Amino acid sequence: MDDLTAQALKDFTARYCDAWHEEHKSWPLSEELYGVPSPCIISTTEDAVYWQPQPFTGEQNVNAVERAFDIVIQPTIHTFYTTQFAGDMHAQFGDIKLTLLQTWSEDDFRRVQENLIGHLVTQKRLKLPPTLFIATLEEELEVISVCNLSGEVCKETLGTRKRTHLASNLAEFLNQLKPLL
Repeated sequence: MDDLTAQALKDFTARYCDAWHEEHKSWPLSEELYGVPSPCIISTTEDAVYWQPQPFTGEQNVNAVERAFDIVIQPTIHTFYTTQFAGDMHAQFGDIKLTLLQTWSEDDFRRVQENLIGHLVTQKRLKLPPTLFIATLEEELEVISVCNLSGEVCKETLGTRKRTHLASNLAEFLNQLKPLL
């Protein structure tokens, strides 16, 4: 019972927190998550919350997405969003700067799946290769996702057929990520 993908995520999360400790002598501090409840919240300032990863509670799968949409979602994506509760984390893959998305709480988990569903419906409408996003970029319509056909991590432009290979699988991608402060 060793999910190496969940472990790759925990390892990166651990490196992220270490970077925050080394550079700011603290846990991650997020102004963006201020106002949204979560088990991860340690303490709050006038406009931000300090947070730490926490155990994930609830069903550990995104079957709500498979229920709402005719699709068999890669196991690694089920794992990616249900391994822990955590805030978003900034990272770098090679020269690519990104924000790794996560599940903040049970309520946010419902939102996460709603967004994944809207996303798949859009791709079906345009007959585009189905993907499940895991990170955002600065380019407005550019995201990093797990290409559902093979499980590879790809960089895509929403609304287009364009995909570019980044990693063989989610675990590989996560093990290559460097924290970004």
